[PDB]
Amino acid sequence: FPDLKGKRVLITGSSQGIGLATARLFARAGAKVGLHGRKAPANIDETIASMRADGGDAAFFAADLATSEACQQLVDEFVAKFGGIDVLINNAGGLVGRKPLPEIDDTFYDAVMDANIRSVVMTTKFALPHLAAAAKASGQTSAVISTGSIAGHTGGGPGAGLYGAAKAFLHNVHKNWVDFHTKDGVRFNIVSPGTVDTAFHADKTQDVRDRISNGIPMGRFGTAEEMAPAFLFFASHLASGYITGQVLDINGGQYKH
Amino acid sequence: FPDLKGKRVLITGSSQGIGLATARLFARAGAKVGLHGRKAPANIDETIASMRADGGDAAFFAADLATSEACQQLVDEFVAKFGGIDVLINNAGGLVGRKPLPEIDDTFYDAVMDANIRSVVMTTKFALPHLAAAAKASGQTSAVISTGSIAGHTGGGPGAGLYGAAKAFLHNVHKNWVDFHTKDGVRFNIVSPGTVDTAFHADKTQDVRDRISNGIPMGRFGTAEEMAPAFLFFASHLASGYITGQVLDINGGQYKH
Amino acid sequence: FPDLKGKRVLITGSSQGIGLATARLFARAGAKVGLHGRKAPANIDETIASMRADGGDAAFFAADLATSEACQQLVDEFVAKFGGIDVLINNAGGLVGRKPLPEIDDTFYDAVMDANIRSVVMTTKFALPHLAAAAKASGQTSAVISTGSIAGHTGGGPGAGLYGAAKAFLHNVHKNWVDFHTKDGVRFNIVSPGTVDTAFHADKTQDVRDRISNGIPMGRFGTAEEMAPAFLFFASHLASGYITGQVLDINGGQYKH
Amino acid sequence: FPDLKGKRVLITGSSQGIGLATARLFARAGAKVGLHGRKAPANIDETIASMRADGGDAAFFAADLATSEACQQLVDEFVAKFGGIDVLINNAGGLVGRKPLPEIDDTFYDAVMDANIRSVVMTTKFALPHLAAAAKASGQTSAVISTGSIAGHTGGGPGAGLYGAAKAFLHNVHKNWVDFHTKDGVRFNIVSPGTVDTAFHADKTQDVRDRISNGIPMGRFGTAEEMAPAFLFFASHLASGYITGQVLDINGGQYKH
Ligand SMILES: NC(=O)c1ccc[n+]([C@@H]2O[C@H](COP(=O)([O-])OP(=O)(O)OC[C@H]3O[C@@H](n4cnc5c(N)ncnc54)[C@H](OP(=O)(O)O)[C@@H]3O)[C@@H](O)[C@H]2O)c1
Ligand SMILES: NC(=O)c1ccc[n+]([C@@H]2O[C@H](COP(=O)([O-])OP(=O)(O)OC[C@H]3O[C@@H](n4cnc5c(N)ncnc54)[C@H](OP(=O)(O)O)[C@@H]3O)[C@@H](O)[C@H]2O)c1
Ligand SMILES: NC(=O)c1ccc[n+]([C@@H]2O[C@H](COP(=O)([O-])OP(=O)(O)OC[C@H]3O[C@@H](n4cnc5c(N)ncnc54)[C@H](OP(=O)(O)O)[C@@H]3O)[C@@H](O)[C@H]2O)c1
Ligand SMILES: NC(=O)c1ccc[n+]([C@@H]2O[C@H](COP(=O)([O-])OP(=O)(O)OC[C@H]3O[C@@H](n4cnc5c(N)ncnc54)[C@H](OP(=O)(O)O)[C@@H]3O)[C@@H](O)[C@H]2O)c1
Repeated sequence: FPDLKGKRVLITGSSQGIGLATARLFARAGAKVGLHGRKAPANIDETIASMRADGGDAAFFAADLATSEACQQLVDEFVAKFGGIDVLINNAGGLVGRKPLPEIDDTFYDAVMDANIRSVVMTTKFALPHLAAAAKASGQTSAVISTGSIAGHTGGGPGAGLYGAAKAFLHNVHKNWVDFHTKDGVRFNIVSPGTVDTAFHADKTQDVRDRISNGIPMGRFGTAEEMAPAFLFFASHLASGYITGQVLDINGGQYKH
Repeated sequence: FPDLKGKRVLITGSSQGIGLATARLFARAGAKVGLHGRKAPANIDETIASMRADGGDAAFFAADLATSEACQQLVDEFVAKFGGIDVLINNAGGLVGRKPLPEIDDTFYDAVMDANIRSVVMTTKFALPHLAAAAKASGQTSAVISTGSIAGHTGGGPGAGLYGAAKAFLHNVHKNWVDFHTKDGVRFNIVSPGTVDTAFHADKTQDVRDRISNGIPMGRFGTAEEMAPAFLFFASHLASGYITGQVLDINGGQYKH
Repeated sequence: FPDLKGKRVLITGSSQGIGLATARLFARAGAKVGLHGRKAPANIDETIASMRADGGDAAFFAADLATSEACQQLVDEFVAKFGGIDVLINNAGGLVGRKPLPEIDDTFYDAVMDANIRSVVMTTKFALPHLAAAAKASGQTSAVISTGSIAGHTGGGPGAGLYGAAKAFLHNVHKNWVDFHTKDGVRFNIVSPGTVDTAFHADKTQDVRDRISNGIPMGRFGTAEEMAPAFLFFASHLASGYITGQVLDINGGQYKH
Repeated sequence: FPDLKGKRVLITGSSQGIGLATARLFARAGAKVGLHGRKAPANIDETIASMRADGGDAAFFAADLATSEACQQLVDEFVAKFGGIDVLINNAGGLVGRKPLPEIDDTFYDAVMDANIRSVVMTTKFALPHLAAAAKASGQTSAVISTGSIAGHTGGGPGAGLYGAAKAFLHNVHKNWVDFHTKDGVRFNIVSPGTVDTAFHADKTQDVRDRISNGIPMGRFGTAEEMAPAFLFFASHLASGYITGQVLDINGGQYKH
């Protein structure tokens, strides 16, 4: 999408997996990309070099987004480096762990809820004034894209009740954000991955992987690369200017939304 | 519903509104009802007397369910009083306040999320072994019924982004609970009120109420009493023994689920 | 439900299965029931006698509802017999046959679409003035309840693409009916069975049945009797007076709606 | 998307409106486009010239898709012209007319159902062997994209009950098609317009247009041009290769799916 050249794109949880594949694609489109994780990954500067060689720009920011303080600092550091924000991608998140209902204590509850919900709510909040300002300047829309999940539709797997429901929370809160912040020139959409071959599912044996694939019409897990184009699509005003408040599931037909 | 006579029914947030109307109906059906709120209503003993006159029993327990410890204590007190639990109704909840996204800070976030999510997760967790034991003893199912919202479908109203999304969270977490606790003899279902004439909407002026009613095919707010039968329906093994993991919206056609 | 005594209840496809189980329950509640099928069951008079012994009344009408003329005639005959209509249950329907997409020709298409859609649309159309008149006379609501399907959510099974989509059609058309006929005093709701042990699934071998049951949290097919109480619930103004435009899935957790 | 160059794209109902805008964009991507309507529009050869000058190719085919014979002939003529099919877009359809439930006769019913359902089912059926053959040859996927509607979610408007439910039927039938034809190398997705400024809404007065816009967060109708990129996205194997069985609503936030 030609209108992504020069766009300032902050992608949380882009140190690996879906976020990283997505960041790579934005850089190829000429975007200025904020790479993010809890820790700087090894060879982060190689990644930055690849992204620059593809015609974009990149910088890494470390933050554990479970606290609002880290969310505000991430936004501030990103704006300090690139001068504003056109696109926020709330992709940071994960299972944290697996605990069945009888085992859910406050510590685990807090960990899952902070990683998956507080992170998105607060990072979006802090980014919002910047996204709105960029929209006003261009006369076109800025974009928030959050990563959902198949689990936000049908429920979390074993020990993952809080995770699935946290994703359902995101699917819903976007609806409120559309209703009252469309007037700020910001579109909100969600990419909802199914079962994707990343670190997220690395613990699964081939036997478990085969059983899941049996319930997927395409008969396989997705790749991180198969998630990325949807993010660019939702980020592009030319592509999706009249699209807001939607969830797009990418899952080989596993769940039909 | 003849199989409700003698059933031990804990109803959170039954000190007033929908929870109270529901409690009154369970008592008419001969159930032993746990009444609950943050504070005792000024005429709680008259409510209890009326429920007993109607052929049931009642006892009041005060607890702020925003903390796990309070949820555990409520369940323990209820079990000490009536000897077990057959039905848990997770009805405690509310807006807490109205704050737009820019004004959503940690303290407010925590308040809404604890009141609406942690309360349900923890009360259900602590009630579960009792519910499972009652099901095993009877060879029939126990029931968890949680109060959702139209907002859990379409998003929270102004300043209610977290509230709407918290209800979406409940709608989703029930799906995980069904998948892995159906084997424990417990059915999980949701009653999802639309716009209902309780203290929840007491702050709405006449013109605002009428604006909302314009989007309701039945042309009016619902009553607390119009919510109550669905709760008894989901609680009754005879009525709904093969029904679990469902959300039933009661809203005069305002949202069609 | 005490307000069902004397109610005039036309139940299409009540000669067997879910419709029959439902009819029996209405008669136990004291309703006057219109029994219906394409052919009289070999022991229809014994069914009628049992319904009368239970405190209700019943009369059988034969009609193939694939044509509008037959739908009009059924409604007229029912009205001639019982003097009006308080509740219409659109339960007649079925697969007709199983043909994969490449084998879906005009004749098969017409057969499935007429049996499952035209039947519902036209029977409801012809019943509507009577339902409206009954509501006007009582000052309470009349009820239309249509039988949907899990398939109307997730898609038809092998060779059943048109059937699943026909049920989706029903789920949707009710929404239009609510928007513009709530003012006529009629509530429209749907009972959506999952996998139920009737003639509908009589062609399924034991290994196919247990394979489906593996995807059902309750681990078994439902019974016709487990469907029936929901129909009475939706028919009862006292029970569901503020409920309209809803779909209630009865499926042991197989699909969570 | 670079992988759309040379692709053979049959777009039903592309003589005007959304279908036409979509066709124009495919031609700009270098695709070979089958333009279609009931009648050759005036200046159709100018349109073909514009599309060729943009680096694509085009030919027009006349067919009323209400009959299976016309659907087969359209597919045959398209394949005769371009040698195969890579992408089918089922965009032909419309209200036909507005008749409230009491006014729905067989002729009107048949008209709406044939135009909106039989057309899609039969055209897809006839295209399927070609789409499958093209997928086998390339080793990638072919695409079917059907035009849905906001009405397929929330119901048809005044006199449009059958139209809304016909769109709901399409949303559902695609699910069956995914389940059993993903193995044929074909992906099926839906673009679901909200309120778009085409001939579809040309009858609406300024007053009515303003009141509808009030329920749209973006505060305006969409344009045909705002629908087009989503079709290209769903047609591109590179963009959406792991996406199948999805509905994407394009409606300025009017309905949040
Ligand atoms: N994979 C799937 O099948 C699937 C399905 C549905 C949804 N998702 C969602 O997809 C998104 C990306 O996950 P993935 O599959 O790409 O797995 P991944 O490889 O583990 O990536 C997760 C990313 O989130 C970051 N992150 C996690 N917790 C964080 C925290 N508290 N603060 C800041 N950053 C944090 C991680 O940073 P570090 O490098 O510091 O750990 C990492 O960059 C997640 O939101 C996940 O919920 C994945
Ligand atoms: N009314 C509607 O239109 C509507 C619509 C959708 C959903 N709902 C839901 O329906 C449920 C009942 O509310 P209502 O409409 O009947 O309003 P209500 O009159 O305010 O009742 C709410 C009940 O929840 C209790 N509660 C609130 N916060 C609590 C806490 N932190 N800990 C323990 N108990 C708490 C209240 O006790 P106290 O009075 O002692 O604080 C009260 O008994 C709520 O979950 C609400 O979210 C209502
Ligand atoms: N069983 C399940 O798992 C399941 C699941 C989802 C939905 N459903 C729906 O449940 C409803 C009842 O079916 P069931 O399971 O009870 O199976 P059933 O025993 O085959 O009952 C179907 C009833 O519909 C009548 N019928 C069929 N075609 C008709 C026509 N063209 N005109 C008039 N009446 C017609 C049948 O009459 P005759 O016997 O005289 O032909 C019979 O009374 C159907 O709408 C079905 O689609 C069933
Ligand atoms: N506009 C909206 O707001 C909106 C919203 C939701 C869904 N849609 C859907 O969008 C699609 C395109 O409509 P539009 O808005 O672009 O309106 P449009 O300008 O009227 O386009 C409709 C197209 O469908 C063709 N068509 C209609 N009936 C046909 C038939 N029986 N056989 C063959 N072709 C037929 C028409 O051909 P002719 O030129 O021969 O008439 C025309 O090319 C339709 O499926 C409509 O249901 C539109």
